[PDB]
Amino acid sequence: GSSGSSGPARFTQDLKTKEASEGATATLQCELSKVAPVEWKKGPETLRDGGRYSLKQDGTRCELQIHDLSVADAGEYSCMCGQERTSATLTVRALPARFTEGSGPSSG
Repeated sequence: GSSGSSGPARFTQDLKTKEASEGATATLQCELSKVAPVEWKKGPETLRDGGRYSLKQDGTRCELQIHDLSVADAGEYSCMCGQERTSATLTVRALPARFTEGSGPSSG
């Protein structure tokens, strides 16, 4: 086919996310047509590596991380790469209101 020809990188594998609990750390994975600089986004605003966000680029793949997860973080993370773009709704489980008491083992 056609390979030897300059051009922008386009997503190949729809970006996906995982479901973690509050305080935990999420991990999103996404593939690309080729090694190209992308930019993660959490809405009408732009994000960046450093602070409370970790974005690693493994060749044609990008692994995003969100330390200290939260119920307010659960939204829609979009990633812009060249001309194409994708998004994935992150799942954040809210902590349990109360801590189950449990039960005691019966006796003979």
